[PDB]
Amino acid sequence: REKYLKSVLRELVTYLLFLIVLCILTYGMMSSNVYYYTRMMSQLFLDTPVSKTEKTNFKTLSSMEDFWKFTEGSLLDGLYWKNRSFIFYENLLLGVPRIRQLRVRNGSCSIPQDLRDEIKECYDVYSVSSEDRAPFGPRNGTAWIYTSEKDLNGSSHWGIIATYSGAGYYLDLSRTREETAAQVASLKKNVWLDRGTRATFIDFSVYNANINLFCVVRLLVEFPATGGVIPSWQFQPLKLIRYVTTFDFFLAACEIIFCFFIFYYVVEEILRSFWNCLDVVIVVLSVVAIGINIYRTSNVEVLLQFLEDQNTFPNFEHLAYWQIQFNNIAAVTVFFVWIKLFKFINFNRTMSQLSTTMSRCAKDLFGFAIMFFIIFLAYAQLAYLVFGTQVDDFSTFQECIFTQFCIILGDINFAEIEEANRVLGPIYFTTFVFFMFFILLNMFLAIINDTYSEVKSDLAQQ
Amino acid sequence: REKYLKSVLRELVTYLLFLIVLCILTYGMMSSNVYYYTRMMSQLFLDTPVSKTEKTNFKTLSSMEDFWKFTEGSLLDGLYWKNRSFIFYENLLLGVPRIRQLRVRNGSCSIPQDLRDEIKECYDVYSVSSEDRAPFGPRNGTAWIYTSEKDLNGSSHWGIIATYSGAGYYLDLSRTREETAAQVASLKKNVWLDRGTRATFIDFSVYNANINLFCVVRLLVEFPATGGVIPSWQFQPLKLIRYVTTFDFFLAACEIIFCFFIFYYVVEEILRSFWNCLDVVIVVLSVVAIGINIYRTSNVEVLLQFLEDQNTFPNFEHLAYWQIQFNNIAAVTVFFVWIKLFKFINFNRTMSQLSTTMSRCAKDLFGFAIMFFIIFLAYAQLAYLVFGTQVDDFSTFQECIFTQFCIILGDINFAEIEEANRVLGPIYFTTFVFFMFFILLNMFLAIINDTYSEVKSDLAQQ
Amino acid sequence: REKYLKSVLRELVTYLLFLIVLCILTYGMMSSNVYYYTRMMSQLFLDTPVSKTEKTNFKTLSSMEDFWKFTEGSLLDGLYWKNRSFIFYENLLLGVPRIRQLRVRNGSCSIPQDLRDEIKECYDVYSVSSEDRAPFGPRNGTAWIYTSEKDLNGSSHWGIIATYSGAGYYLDLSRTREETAAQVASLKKNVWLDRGTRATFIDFSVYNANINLFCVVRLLVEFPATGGVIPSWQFQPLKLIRYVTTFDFFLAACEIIFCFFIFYYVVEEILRSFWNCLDVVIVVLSVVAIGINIYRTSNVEVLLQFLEDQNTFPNFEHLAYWQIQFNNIAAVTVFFVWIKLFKFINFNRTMSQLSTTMSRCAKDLFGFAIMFFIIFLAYAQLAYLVFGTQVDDFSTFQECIFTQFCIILGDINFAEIEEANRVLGPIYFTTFVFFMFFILLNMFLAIINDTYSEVKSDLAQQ
Amino acid sequence: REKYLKSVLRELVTYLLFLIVLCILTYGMMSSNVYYYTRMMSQLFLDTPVSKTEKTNFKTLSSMEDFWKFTEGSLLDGLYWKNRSFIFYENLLLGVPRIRQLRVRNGSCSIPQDLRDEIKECYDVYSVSSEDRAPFGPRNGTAWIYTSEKDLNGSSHWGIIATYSGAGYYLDLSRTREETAAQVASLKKNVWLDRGTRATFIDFSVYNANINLFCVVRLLVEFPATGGVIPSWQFQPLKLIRYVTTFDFFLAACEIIFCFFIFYYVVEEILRSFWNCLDVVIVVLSVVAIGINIYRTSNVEVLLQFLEDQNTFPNFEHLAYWQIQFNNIAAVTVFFVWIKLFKFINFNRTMSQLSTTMSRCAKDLFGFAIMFFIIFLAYAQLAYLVFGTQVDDFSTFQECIFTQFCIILGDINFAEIEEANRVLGPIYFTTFVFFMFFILLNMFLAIINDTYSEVKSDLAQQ
Repeated sequence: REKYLKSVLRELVTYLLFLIVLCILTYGMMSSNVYYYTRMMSQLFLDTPVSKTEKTNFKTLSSMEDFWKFTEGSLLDGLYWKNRSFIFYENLLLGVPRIRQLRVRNGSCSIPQDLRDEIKECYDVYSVSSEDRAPFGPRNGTAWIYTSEKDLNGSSHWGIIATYSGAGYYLDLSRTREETAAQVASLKKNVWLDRGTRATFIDFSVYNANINLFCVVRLLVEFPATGGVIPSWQFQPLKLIRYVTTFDFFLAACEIIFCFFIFYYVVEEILRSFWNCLDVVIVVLSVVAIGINIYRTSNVEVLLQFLEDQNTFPNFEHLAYWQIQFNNIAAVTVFFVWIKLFKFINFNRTMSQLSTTMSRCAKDLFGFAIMFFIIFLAYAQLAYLVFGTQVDDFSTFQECIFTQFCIILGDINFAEIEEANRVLGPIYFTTFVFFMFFILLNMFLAIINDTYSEVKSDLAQQ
Repeated sequence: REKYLKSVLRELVTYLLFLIVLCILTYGMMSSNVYYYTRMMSQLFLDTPVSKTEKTNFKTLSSMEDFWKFTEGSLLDGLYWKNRSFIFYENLLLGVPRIRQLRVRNGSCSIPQDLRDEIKECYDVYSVSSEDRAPFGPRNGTAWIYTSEKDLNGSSHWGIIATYSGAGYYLDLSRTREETAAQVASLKKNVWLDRGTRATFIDFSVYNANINLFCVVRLLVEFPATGGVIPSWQFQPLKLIRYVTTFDFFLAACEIIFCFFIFYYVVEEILRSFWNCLDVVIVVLSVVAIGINIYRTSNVEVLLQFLEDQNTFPNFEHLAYWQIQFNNIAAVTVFFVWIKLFKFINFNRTMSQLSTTMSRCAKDLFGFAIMFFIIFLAYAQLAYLVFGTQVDDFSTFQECIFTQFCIILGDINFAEIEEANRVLGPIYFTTFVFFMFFILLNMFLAIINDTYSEVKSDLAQQ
Repeated sequence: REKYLKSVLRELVTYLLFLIVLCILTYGMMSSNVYYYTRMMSQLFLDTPVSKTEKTNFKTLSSMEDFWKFTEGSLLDGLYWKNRSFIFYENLLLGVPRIRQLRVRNGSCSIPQDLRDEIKECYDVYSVSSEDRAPFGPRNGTAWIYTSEKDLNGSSHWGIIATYSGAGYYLDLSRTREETAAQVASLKKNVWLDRGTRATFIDFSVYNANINLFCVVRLLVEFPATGGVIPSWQFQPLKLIRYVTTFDFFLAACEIIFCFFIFYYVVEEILRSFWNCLDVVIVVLSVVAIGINIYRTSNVEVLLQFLEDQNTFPNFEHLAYWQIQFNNIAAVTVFFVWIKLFKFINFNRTMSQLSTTMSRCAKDLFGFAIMFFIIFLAYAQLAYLVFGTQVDDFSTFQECIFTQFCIILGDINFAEIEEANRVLGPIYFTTFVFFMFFILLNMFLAIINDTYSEVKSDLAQQ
Repeated sequence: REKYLKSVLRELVTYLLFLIVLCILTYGMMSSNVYYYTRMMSQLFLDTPVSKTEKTNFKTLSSMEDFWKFTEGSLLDGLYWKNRSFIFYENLLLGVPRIRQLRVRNGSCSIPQDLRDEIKECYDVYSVSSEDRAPFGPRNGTAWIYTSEKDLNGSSHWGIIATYSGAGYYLDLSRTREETAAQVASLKKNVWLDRGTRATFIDFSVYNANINLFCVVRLLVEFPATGGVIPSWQFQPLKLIRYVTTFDFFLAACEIIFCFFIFYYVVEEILRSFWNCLDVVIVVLSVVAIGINIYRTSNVEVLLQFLEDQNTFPNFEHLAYWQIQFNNIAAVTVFFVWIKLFKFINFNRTMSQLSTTMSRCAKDLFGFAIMFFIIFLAYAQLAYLVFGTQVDDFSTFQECIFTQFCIILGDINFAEIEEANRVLGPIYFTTFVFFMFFILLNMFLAIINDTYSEVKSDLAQQ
């Protein structure tokens, strides 16, 4: 026994140090202030009424007339504070917003032969083949002439109804309110939005001097082929200026120290079994995170490029995307670095009995999870075919899955289930609740419960 | 052993092909766009304020004055966009809406003898015997003279307080707003709604050229015998024009291939046990679906009849109804086609132990399901007699059943339970929660748990 | 065996007939229309804004100024429809509403000695000893002179802050709006509400000729000793005129047939064990219900007393109360009549195993229910002392009990728990959820589970 | 056996008396009236709209302009009822409110070297080192000159973004509305709030003569370094004048009697065992509560000091703080006094089998609670790093813990989880629900279930 404990103790001390270094690094990413940074930003643009005479938020656009009322009203009064603007007196506006639109060709769809005398034209769903590249209206520059994703230094974006290319027709919005109002009013009078539009984007970014963060804003308004409007938004905080405080220089030392542990674990793996799989997972995700972290040092040259002329649009689109992907993988590595503690938790005959239960159980939990999810996904596809054209909570097959988890827990919206289909709605709900929650979910309890008393009946004797 | 595994494997390959054909066919019915088609429609007619000076939605009518304010206001501005109208610039209005009312005779009920000097008349709940067929008001046309369900090409409808005949008094609404306003104002000035009205219906339909769907609208406003008003609505998508894209012509090949599989399974069943019951259920439901699918081709001639003169009401009532019944049965066939996968899932000693648990358990789960539902329905009938005259969530014996499932899951409205009856409300809630959720629901759990360890203790030894 | 089955079958046939007669009698009490009767009533008086320039409902009074705005505004426009009034064109107003107030004496409490130079008077909480009986203001009749509970034909009422006597100062409101406005404005100008008030009541009643029901309305507005206002309401349906239709005359035969069954069971019991306890409970509650039914036939003469002069308040207060008590007891008899079906449900070796589980288990479930409820009520008293001065959901020891059931199920209001006390709120919630829901609630399940496998291990061998 | 029972009976009889005396004491401090005292107070200041024109509550400030609109508007109309003021006609305003602010130095933070030509200054997060002590503006007394926490008789306060010193810049608000409006307007015109503000406090107190309580009010408005505003409030009832009624004089005897029990139990425990641990807990907390109660008798001289000249701010801040801490420890001692009943509950072979289950189980429940909370806290840190900058329900690591308990119970806000991160949101929610609720939580079930059948299999034989 002792010679195994003597190597395990050195691994445990090494691992507690590795855990502590990553926890210090990742607590160093944020302060409670940063939620209020984005909350105060989003309430100014989203939750201010579109006009002083109107009930609608930007969260509640329904037409091109609402979108013009927003972009002439609530947007401009959010951006331009009385040259410079600070969107609150603490937070500097970085120069110049941008508007971009994406558009579809007239006649890009098959009108049925019976209707062609009555309906002259149609415009498809947005796609790279239906996308429109011809110049239109008065043709006075980039608002009315197409430019590609590569010409515009842009990237493809995931909307609600479609993914969208980084390309389009675009305008840069001036330093001040009176200039920008004349620009947006010129687009409106020239009918810059019409039948062919399928999205618009409004982008800008802001710097907080007091806690040293950049917040990058995207507003995306989609214009479905069914008619109507769908608004959406992003407000992303970034720490582009890496180090300024003594605490940043301490994090910079931990950031170097983390690479020594990752190198040590890469060598130990160079020198089949769940802990070895989890070691590879932790190491690979850490190497990916370090690769993104290193790549971000050259992406930060976009800030150096911007600071030569603050009449340019600050293209922090890629920086925000890779900060999000870094934060995503940092959060996931922290999670797996906690799960590995279960290698060491086996202190005594209680902890080893609990951990032996989970590993001996997982064979049957996996078998029953497939068996459960066939029935759950059959219910998801039943729900999608019955309610998916009526109920927001079921509008996509993805939402059918998430809503069926909400219903099993107790977050239920039964009034809209029944109003969508008075015959199948109650039958679906009643049978889903009965077969999932009163019957099938209790199989997990049976599997776990019998495995635990099995394991305890062995460890009482081994 | 080998020959049985090989014949089962040929059935499994045949079944995976059948499954994939039906999954392709039913994914072919819809796109995420279609929810936004009905959402953008319903928000225009339902959620727009009834008048610019008022707070009420069509969802919140409460009087004949609200209904006239709606039909002179929010309705007309939803229908007529500035001859033709597109209900959004993408969706064509098919010619002509229709208004229909159903009505009850004066003196169709027994006034108590003690009150006949004070109350001169009464008007019953709507029924086929209380229904009024006499001409009234100025008698100028079909708005003031009765016509039968068969004269009107209609069908009987399920409302909230009653089912309703397709018959009645009716008017067709003209091509444009100024014509329709003069028609509706003429009905209002002649007092076309009075003591005897028990429902009105407003019907119309629309076509989306961009994704090739019709949408059929019913608004039903009921006028209960208690006084007051109850609004309700339907917005139904329809794919009447079967095939136009290469993907539709591919789906048409899958539609023929599905008939060959159903023929194969009909012959195999012609050439007592749950899989045989499920095999018959899948076959019969698929034969009914194919029958409705064929009958719908005869019904689609109603579109060809309409397109000769677009100054006429498009009677897609039956097409919408049979599309709903087709979607209803199709969704249910998909569900049972997924459940049949369990005929083949017995890959190994884990999967056979899980499937053997459910079949060996279901005997005792059915016994306890009766025993549970006696107590549950006793509580449902207690709740209906105590709260049914006070609380919306218990306003019918059907609502009581669904609300008691919501309460067991934790979707609860306890403040209105107590305000309805301060003595029995808390007693009902407390005892229901204690006896159902803390006690009786755990019997299912005990039955399953003991069955699983029984089955596992056998399959460890057999 | 056979000689036992032959008597049990005759008891079962007798019991199914008794069950059906009672179920017919209680289905005879209601139609789905009756929910809409009370809903349409309550929305007119409660949910209409207090004044056209105001945001408050009667559900949202907060001052005597709101109460005068309601009683001069929304009340009068709800009652008087343009002599007679129909509260909707279907429902007759029975003559005359009544206003009553209850009041407390000046100096009915002990002002501290340190404060008597600064505070000249105090007025206690309402009680029968603090209650005020002196005439005040101009003393022009019953509005300004006290009359007792017996003088006024009244009864004691259960409010929110206190129970109230049926006594007080009172006024009868006239047949028409212009008369009633002059009466209420005279009370307002004479300052009829002042610091001494502790409640007002506004009472009236209504008749629906179309489904033959009366509705009796109480509005109670309480005026707490803390300052402020608490509104509350009752709308109660009544079937005073019992028999008019062929279905009522059928129910009148069922009503007599039910008395024959109760006589038969009284004799059988005159000719220690749970079924015998349940048999006595059903018989006693049925005899109490028949007694209340017979007493209500004598009370119904109040309608005959009213119908001589409809310029008088219809005192249906007792009829509404005894109908509520009849509905309360009838619903409970129906519940126990369903539970007695378990005396016969033992058809087979599955049903007898399920019923033997509950009877053999209940010994230990009762022991653990006490043991659980000591901890639950300790948490209820902890919550009452910490949150009960801050959070509505804990504002009484009864609310604490009902809210803790809601939290165990999943209906949670955690934001207000934390805002009331940022230190103990999270500690209370976290420990309550952990010890009740993750730990103690699983003891009921463990007791049931082990009892079931015990009972099944015997019935496999006996 | 008998000689153990005869001494245990004397302990039980002594303990029931101790229990009853404490329960009488804690009921004696409170009534359901007190919830309506704080509710009627808070609705006047918080829920009244900020002006006659604006929609915002004090609960919904977002700028210095909202704060000035509140303090010139909704505050003053809540305080000064038409010399004296009663905040409802029952509740006297004690003299004089106070406004205090806390402030940070210009240049107290490191502006990055790249930006110093563009951004002239920054102001840090509030801390005792960044705090500003210099006199500013016109310097006309205590509003414009700093005073220490000790000079101001104050204490340090726990806000939302920070703890705050009791020090600062302050003004005492006059007896009447016209005076107080001129004071607040003078601060507004002199720009008393600016870039450097990090909190303001508005404090006052009130007396209810009718139920003999003081209520002490704090309003705290924070001004984060991100720009924007965060409002918060406290309304605390106090029984400072201890005894006046015969019921208070009865409680004064119980309050002395309680000390004889605490002395008896101090002696008995002075003359490893869990019941002795619980005895030490009950005794120490009771001695601490008695110490706080005795200290509060000396603190009540602050009322006697205030009553000499009411043109002064009543500093009931410490009295309110210690009354809250007394209520906290009183509620907790009541809770542990209920738990000690489990010493005596062992009446019979059912109760001793239930109590033997919980003590024999707790070894493994502690082991698994550590094992569960590693995974739960890993998910908490994952959620904090992903959603914490976007979602209010995750805006701190403490909020993440409480929200994850709400989600396990079925209080869910899934729409905002997905809108914050469309990739990781659904993955986090789905895996959290699956691994916590369908899997890991059910280990607690397995532990308890197997322990109960173990203990019962022993007590069937011992």
